Amino acid sequence: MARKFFVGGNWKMNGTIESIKSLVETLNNAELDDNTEVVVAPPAIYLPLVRQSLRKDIQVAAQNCYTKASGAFTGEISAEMLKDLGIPWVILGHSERRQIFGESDEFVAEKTKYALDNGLKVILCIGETLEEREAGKTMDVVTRQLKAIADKISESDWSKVVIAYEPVWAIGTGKVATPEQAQEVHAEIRKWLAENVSAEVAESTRIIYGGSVNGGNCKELAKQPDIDGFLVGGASLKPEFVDIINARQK
Amino acid sequence: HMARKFFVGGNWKMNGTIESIKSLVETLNNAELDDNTEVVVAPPAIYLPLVRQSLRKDIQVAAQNCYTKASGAFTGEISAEMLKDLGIPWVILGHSERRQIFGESDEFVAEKTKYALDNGLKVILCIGETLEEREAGKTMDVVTRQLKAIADKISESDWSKVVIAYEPVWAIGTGKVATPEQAQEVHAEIRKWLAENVSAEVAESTRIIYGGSVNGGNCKELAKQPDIDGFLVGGASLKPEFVDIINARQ
Repeated sequence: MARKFFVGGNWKMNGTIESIKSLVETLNNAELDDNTEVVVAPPAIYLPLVRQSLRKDIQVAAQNCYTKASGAFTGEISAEMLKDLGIPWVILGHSERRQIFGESDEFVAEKTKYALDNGLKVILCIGETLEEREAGKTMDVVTRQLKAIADKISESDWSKVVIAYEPVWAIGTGKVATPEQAQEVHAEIRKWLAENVSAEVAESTRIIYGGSVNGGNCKELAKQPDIDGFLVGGASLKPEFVDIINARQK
Repeated sequence: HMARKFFVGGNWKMNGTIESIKSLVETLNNAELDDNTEVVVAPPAIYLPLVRQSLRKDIQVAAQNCYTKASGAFTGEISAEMLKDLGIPWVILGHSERRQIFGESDEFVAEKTKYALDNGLKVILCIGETLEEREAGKTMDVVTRQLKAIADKISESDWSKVVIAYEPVWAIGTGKVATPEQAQEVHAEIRKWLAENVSAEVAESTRIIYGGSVNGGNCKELAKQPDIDGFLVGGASLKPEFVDIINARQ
């Protein structure tokens, strides 16, 4: 419904000045679908290098931020620092921070509200484990994760949010969700947004899919009506990222 | 202090913008600093390139944290190879805020420490007890257990690239600095532990620095104690008096 196709690339903990320059040069020479909104997320120490050298139509995302303006939080980055460097986006609630670093639903919610209130746009990650899906709890998990943010941010705040549904069993495993599998979750998420936030927020909020998206499976995924794009991990380090940006082309 | 070079680190924590950092750096670049003092400053990761390129080269730069692996799917983490790739020779590990807020275990800090040392970094390793552990007579048990976790993993020659920062948690940011006698008593216990558990040579040559409400008004009396080899400075490292602390022995 007029939702602009969105492809994010999460580089995670990967890259050197040399390999990043090469990845940036590949993107700077690429032929990109004019209708795709593209964001890439480098490790924090390379945000200046990428932001200074990357084509300006591709915006830069941080991979995390904290909940406060400044203070005694060794090793944390604040939203104000991102704004200071010209970084407009931040990924929050990624599965690796929820599991490895124990980030709670409320912690992600606090981060999301702080980011939005201070000038950033948010890629908000949600997703169930294999055990939660096997237990029949997929929707219970992803709606509880979303509900923590919905209770904290205004209806207007959602215009600056992209939702990333990334089932944990699909992340890095090579087990991509099937188009039907992804479609049925995004439809249920959008339905949840209609009853709990508003019908307009449901209609305009991009819900992107992440988890083993690559050049060979992205075209079929992109045809599903409630899938508005991708959050791409392993493939965002490779030239194939360009084909995923161009997944709505024939 | 047994030919141990005096060492002053500034941990900027989650503070700074390009503008405030330029001013901070200009104050240091113009300052008269004791040549007998080793000086290290730790900006947030997003400003490591800005600081590393504009700061006088007799002051070294540190990251405030790093992860345990060379690369991989660890959204929001920085590796030791990225620090080496950026020319950042130090890293602070085990800081209380990471232990308490972010839940870093003794073993996790130890894994980071060994990985960082193995890949060419030098480590400021933070240890220290809370108010409540001290109220139960556990100061020595706590700080030696935090230390033993690193000792169990690193070799004797690795200690030449380690500085120990004793920062009692009740003194961090609270304005309740350790008295010279309180701090000296713990530092002597730490050096004793090193002599009994590693080697006499490691005990004699390892800098044990003190952190916790150090400022220009209390650094000189603290620096007179025989087993205090310098300071890890928090809030005052953002201020001109950081120079006074660098010159605490002159």
